[PDB]
Amino acid sequence: EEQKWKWWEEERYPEGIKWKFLEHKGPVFAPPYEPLPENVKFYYDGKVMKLSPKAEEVATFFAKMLDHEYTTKEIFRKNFFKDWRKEMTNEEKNIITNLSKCDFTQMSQYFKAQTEARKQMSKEEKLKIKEENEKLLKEYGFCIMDNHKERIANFKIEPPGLFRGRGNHPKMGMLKRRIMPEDIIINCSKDAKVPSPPPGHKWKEVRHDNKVTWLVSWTENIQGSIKYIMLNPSSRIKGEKDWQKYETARRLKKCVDKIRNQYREDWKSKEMKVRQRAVALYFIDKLALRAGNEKEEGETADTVGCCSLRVEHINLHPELDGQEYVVEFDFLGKDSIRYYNKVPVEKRVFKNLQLFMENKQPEDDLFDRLNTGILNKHLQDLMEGLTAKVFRTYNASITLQQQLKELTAPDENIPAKILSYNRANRAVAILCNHQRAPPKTFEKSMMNLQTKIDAKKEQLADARRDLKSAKADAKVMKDAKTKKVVESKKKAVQRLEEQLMKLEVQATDREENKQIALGTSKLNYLDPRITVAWCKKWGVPIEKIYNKTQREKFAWAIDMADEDYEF
DNA sequence: AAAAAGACTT
DNA sequence: GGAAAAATTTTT
DNA sequence: AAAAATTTTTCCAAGTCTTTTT
Ligand SMILES: O=C(O)CCCn1c2c(c3ccccc3c1=O)C(=O)c1ccccc1-2
Repeated sequence: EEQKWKWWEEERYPEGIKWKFLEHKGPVFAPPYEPLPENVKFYYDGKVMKLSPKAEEVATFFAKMLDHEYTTKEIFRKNFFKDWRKEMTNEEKNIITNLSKCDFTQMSQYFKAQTEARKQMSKEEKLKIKEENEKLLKEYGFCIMDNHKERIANFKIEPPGLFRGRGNHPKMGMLKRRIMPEDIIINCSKDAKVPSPPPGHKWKEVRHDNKVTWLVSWTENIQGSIKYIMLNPSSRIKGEKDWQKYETARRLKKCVDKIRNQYREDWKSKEMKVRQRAVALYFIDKLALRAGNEKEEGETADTVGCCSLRVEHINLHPELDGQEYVVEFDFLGKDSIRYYNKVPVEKRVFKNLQLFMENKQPEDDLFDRLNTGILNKHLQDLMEGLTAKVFRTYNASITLQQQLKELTAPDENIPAKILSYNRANRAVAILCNHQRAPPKTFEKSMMNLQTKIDAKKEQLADARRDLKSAKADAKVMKDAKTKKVVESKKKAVQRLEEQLMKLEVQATDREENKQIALGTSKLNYLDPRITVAWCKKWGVPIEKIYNKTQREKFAWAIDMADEDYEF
């Protein structure tokens, strides 16, 4: 039965407390390892051998990745092998001395032949598995938190595999290791039925911590960090925190000018420490850069943010581009994605970066005397709850709002307005540096979308031919009588006019999303109310922008704030 | 403090 | 999330 | 149909800021 809870109209919980009641059926473990059949052989130095279950499982993972470029890299093969030997018996360790003499060319083909027979199942054996995954979602994918049933995001644990990560990770190849129930920590209420552990096992511990959001927790062997199973974005716990993110971003708008004037005068300060902080805060505001946390050497790939930049990442140019005082940025950020931008800065910012790069080696930190802790404690003394991450949400949302007013033409149709919406949502991705939407299939599919626009251009032309025939026959065979034909064929041209201005609009839309990714900005940086306030203003239906799960996530926006909403 | 953990976003 | 995969749905 | 374009699942990490230990 259709209910629909409006958690936004309820009262908030006092400091710390996230809930009072919590019950779940625990996580879902990856199905146990099924050993390779008799005809699938593994060869070492040409000779045949059958590996034990723990060592064969680690071999399968490598065999499945074998098509890739990374399996030829030295760090990958060093790491993989250290973790492979660990999972071997004493007999195998003595025979298998190197990865190079190991032949996986028969295991890499079985998993490619097992994929063919997986995508070519019968209608009864495919609908049997579709009902097996559906009963899991029904029994494990939901939980009860405070009088209401909310959906879980990651209810299943990730199966073991080989670590890869992004970029030139120093730990690529290491075994991700299987998570057993003895590594799992269950969080729930005292008065709630504690989930029964999978037969033959026991949990690590059951705790009742109402100060936290998570239902299940464990530790990953790669980094050593703690992984969690929290609720999907449609919930109160996640949605309330999402609303408070944009509310803190609204309170920044009201103090942004005072903050901009204070750091502009701070470039002229007597302390070198206060200069760096202001120049850092300038790049966080102008270029929308990440704070830049300090990460341990060898634990993750060499990536930087703002406070972590080095003298090798910036190149100063007094001339270049026709413009003066240009700072050429060239570095790798989060997820190892290249940030390259030649941007003109102000008089005092340039002569400051020259003082920061002075008599320093290329691997030294540009912003010494500065880390993320100093910058954030400074911002907290400027406004309550302010952090460098807010400047990203602010510069995103205020840009969406003003670009929605600048790019929307009132006299246009609804499909043409979505093109104007996507142009505004493009400007936010050309700020936060979000890139690439499948450019490999986008070469053939675009040229085959163009041949379907020309196929409807002929129908409009054949309609304009039939209306010109009616305008010429309304004269020789009189009006009123035989003029009703000029009426119905004038509405046929109109039905075909906006049908073409839909197809040609979806073409310009797809061609402009080449090296742009609308996703991360659409779901994490932009205030949904700005969009709902635009949809209710121009009569553009909400489903023609947000899909089911986005509408489900942003239900707090669709109900609250009308057309008169200003960020 | 200030590393290390932990708890969330992205 | 972004990309590859699988699941649908719409073209030929 | 049977292919092909779409849409929807599915695979898998890494930042930020806070809070505890040392
Ligand atoms: O599918 C799920 O139920 C897990 C969602 C978690 N989740 C994950 C990633 C992510 C990336 C960007 C925004 C949100 C998420 C997110 O919300 C990501 O890059 C990743 C790698 C490995 C495991 C999980 C994630």
